[PDB]
Amino acid sequence: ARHVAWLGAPRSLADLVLDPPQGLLVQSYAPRRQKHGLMNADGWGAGFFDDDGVARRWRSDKPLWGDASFASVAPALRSRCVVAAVRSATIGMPIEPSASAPFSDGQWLLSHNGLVDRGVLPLTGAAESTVDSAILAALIFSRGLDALGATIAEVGELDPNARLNILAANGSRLLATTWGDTLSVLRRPDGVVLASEPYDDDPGWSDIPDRHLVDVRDAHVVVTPLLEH
Amino acid sequence: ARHVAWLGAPRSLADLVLDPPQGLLVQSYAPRRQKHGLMNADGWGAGFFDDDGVARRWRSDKPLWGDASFASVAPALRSRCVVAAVRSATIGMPIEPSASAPFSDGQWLLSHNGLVDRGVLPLTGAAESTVDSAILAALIFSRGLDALGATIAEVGELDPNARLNILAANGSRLLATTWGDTLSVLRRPDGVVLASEPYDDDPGWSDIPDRHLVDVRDAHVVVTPLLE
Amino acid sequence: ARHVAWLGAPRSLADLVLDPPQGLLVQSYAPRRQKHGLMNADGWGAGFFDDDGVARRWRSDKPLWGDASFASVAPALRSRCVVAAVRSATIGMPIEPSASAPFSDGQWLLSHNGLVDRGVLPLTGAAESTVDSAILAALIFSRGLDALGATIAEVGELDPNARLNILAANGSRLLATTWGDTLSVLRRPDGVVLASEPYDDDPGWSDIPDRHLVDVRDAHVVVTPLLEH
Amino acid sequence: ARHVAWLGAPRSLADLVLDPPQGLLVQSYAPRRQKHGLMNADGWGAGFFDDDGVARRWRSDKPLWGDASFASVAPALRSRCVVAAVRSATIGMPIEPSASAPFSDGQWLLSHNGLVDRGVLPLTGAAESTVDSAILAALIFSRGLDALGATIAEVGELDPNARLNILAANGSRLLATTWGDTLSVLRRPDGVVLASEPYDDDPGWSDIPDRHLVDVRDAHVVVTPLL
Ligand SMILES: C[N+](C)(C)[C@@H](Cc1c[nH]c([S@@](=O)C[C@H](NC(=O)CC[C@H]([NH3+])C(=O)O)C(=O)O)n1)C(=O)O
Ligand SMILES: C[N+](C)(C)[C@@H](Cc1c[nH]c([S@@](=O)C[C@H](NC(=O)CC[C@H]([NH3+])C(=O)O)C(=O)O)n1)C(=O)O
Ligand SMILES: C[N+](C)(C)[C@@H](Cc1c[nH]c([S@@](=O)C[C@H](NC(=O)CC[C@H]([NH3+])C(=O)O)C(=O)O)n1)C(=O)O
Ligand SMILES: C[N+](C)(C)[C@@H](Cc1c[nH]c([S@@](=O)C[C@H](NC(=O)CC[C@H]([NH3+])C(=O)O)C(=O)O)n1)C(=O)O
Repeated sequence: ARHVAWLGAPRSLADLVLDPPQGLLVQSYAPRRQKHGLMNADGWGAGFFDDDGVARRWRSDKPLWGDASFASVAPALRSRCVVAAVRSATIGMPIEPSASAPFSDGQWLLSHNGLVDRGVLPLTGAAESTVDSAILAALIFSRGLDALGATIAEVGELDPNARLNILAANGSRLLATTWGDTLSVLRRPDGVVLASEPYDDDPGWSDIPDRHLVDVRDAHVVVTPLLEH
Repeated sequence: ARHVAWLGAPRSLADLVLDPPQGLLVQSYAPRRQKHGLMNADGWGAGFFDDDGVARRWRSDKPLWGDASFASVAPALRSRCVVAAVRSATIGMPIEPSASAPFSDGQWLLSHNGLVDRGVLPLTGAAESTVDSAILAALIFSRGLDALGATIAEVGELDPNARLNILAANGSRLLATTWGDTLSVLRRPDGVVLASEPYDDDPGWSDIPDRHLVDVRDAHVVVTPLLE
Repeated sequence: ARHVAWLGAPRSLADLVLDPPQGLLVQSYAPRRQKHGLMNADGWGAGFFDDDGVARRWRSDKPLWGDASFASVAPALRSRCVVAAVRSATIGMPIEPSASAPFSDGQWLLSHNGLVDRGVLPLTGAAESTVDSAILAALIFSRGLDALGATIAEVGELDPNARLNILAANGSRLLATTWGDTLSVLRRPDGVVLASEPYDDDPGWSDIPDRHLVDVRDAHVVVTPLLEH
Repeated sequence: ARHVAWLGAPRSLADLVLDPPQGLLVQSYAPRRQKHGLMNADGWGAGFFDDDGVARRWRSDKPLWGDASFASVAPALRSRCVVAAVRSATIGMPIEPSASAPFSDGQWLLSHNGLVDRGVLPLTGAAESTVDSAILAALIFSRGLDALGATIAEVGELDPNARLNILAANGSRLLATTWGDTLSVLRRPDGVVLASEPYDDDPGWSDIPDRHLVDVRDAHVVVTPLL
């Protein structure tokens, strides 16, 4: 999987996801910094907050590059806060829009890049899908996003093989973790991007070190360490 | 099929298509004035013009009522000019979003409710799909929407069993034909609705007689007969 | 929802599902004895057991009537034991093949016609989907099909508003419950059909009364009541 | 696109398409001999002839690798004659099962790997989709498969940039053309495979030269240049 998020002045979904020369559209078939999986063709999702702060989501189980509707409509959807993703799944896992990030609890949008043993996670009746990312999202939402660092550090200890890159947003804040996969940040005059990988060659891109939490709010960017055992 | 169009002040796709008590969402499974087909569950589409006049379209091969993405996003999509439809197809016909109205030539959005023998229509290399409505749309676009009434009269004489209800828009105009199926008009304070059937029980709804052309601009509604 | 099952000498999926004049194909848009939902256009599924006893499944999130692939291929798929369904879901529920019956635990195929409050069911890590029927299937599989009648009575007391029509098969047995919806049986010389409603007007169809269990094995059809509350 | 065909003793769709270590399933995300397109994730199809000679088809607009239904059912579908394909399309082209090979006229199954300018082909009302492969399939069916070589030779001159790899079958015959893309043949004891590329490293695989017709029946493989 690859994901991208925006917090700042209104930006179109197309401008963030489709239009950049190495953005999510390109990453669906030719990602640059992806160690696990060749591509991200098992679905996609784009979530945003409208003027009234309502979380809205377009999700699909198809390759992003072939979605003519999104290509047509995305330029007309603008938001101060966006989380989008393209999905990669091991052969045999369920293909369904409910399994594509971003997940939502109504307040937060959330994407997971990685893998986790569902056996170490609590059972839940609140997940959007059966896929590991949805079970993990349910746990994260249950604990609260203010506790994201704790949740990820804990799950990372329960499953030493897990990769736990989270990217989340609530309309006025971004949260992310690096735990076994990539993330970069771009600070623009008008807002902040977090992305699995840079969507162009802007010299402003900087890479987030592994095992960190990123917290973006009030024009501040915090990159702070997570607990390791 | 059932379709609906809006021309007026900015209106959300949800407000036009999903929210009314008997609007297109409800018509996908329980239409009230549909003589042909039980439902409209073979796909859907919603086209609109953005602030720069660009025609944009969301189309699907699935039942409208089940599309969680559209239900979530439609309230955030607002436009002065919308054409939307829900598709019904006889069993065996191809199911694919390219076959769902509205069709487009970049300037005009167009929906067809009815049936026409592709055998009487010209062959084309410009259709979006193989289905009869797409072949008919290609013809209509080729003749130009200013000739819509004449084109429909022509096709109607070529295929006396054809039903040829067209609903089209270019961002500042609506055009529609009645030819064998239903159409109604609602004049609101802020714009005009044209629809296969009323989306509620507003007393302002009036029915368009069969074999007529409807022309809407700047909330002016002109209804004229088609050629005999 | 409507479902149908077969146990006997081999019959093709088309023969059971598509070809009868009032079979599952027709029921996807024009059911005859369906009190809840106008139609069954939210997906479909056909499960069968092959010659080696392996459970195989074709599932979809599309209306059965439009599925050109199934219409083409179904006549070539023959089995001694079949469970098939067409899905109907209330607006807003997840549309995905994993949510379409039949569900499977590898030994049993299972379809549910009705609805149940997921809040009264146990949490599980074994569900195929988040839909209520999948959570219910997980419970049924966990309790064992030999306890089906008792499990359904129990759930029926936990949720007095639930409808709990189950149809299940393991290659050599059918099991079914009536709990708020319809079921009929047809005894042919070559096997037994159980179905939500008759797929034709054969006078041989018999209706199963509500709140009963049906057990088909060794060419015997045994119908028994369920527990009192 | 990549395609594969079988003519011989009954073989399951899974055995031909899913199970080989470098078969169509793998080619959907990691083809080995494909110059055009990185993958074949824009749909798939598997056509076969049943015991009574009826042509049947399963087609999809999704990536082959993710189709749980096909993975489950394919081992139970056996046939003496199969044509299957995975589709690749440039970004923006219609995604729809009607556009996925194999196409059919009821007698013949047909797959096209390549590209052709629809502008040089006759208009048609008989195509299954609007995509160039479907327009070409319509022309080929119209002319008749007994004329496949002549039709492909003609279209290849009408459009000197066209790539026109056809793989077709009627239950008792395979026909194929090489015209700008790859094709290999494997002769097994129980039948013949034709494929865009070898599905394993069997030493029996041999490559068909470009601009040739391949005609398979009665376990004879006749390879001739196109006239
Ligand atoms: C289907 N295929 C195209 C072959 C995929 C197969 C694949 C293998 N590994 C991957 S990874 O990108 C996904 C992997 N995690 C998972 O598969 C678990 C499911 C994932 N959380 C999900 O959202 O489905 C990871 O991020 O480590 N994809 C590809 O190569 O992209
Ligand atoms: C698939 N099914 C649910 C059984 C349908 C079958 C059906 C029969 N007739 C209809 S009508 O709404 C469509 C009919 N026209 C066509 O089928 C030609 C194709 C149509 N123009 C289209 O856009 O696909 C018409 O408008 O007179 N649907 C239904 O009952 O709605
Ligand atoms: C979407 N729509 C076409 C409007 C449907 C809406 C509807 C209302 N009630 C029904 S019923 O067939 C389903 C209802 N149960 C549910 O919706 C729970 C989910 C169901 N178990 C499932 O498999 O999704 C029941 O069986 O009592 N469908 C229809 O009328 O068929
Ligand atoms: C969508 N994407 C994943 C980026 C594709 C883009 C792509 C570029 N070129 C190709 S090729 O495999 C298809 C190309 N022909 C066409 O695109 C015409 C349409 C094709 N006949 C079809 O059946 O759709 C060819 O065979 O030379 N795919 C990929 O890289 O596989």
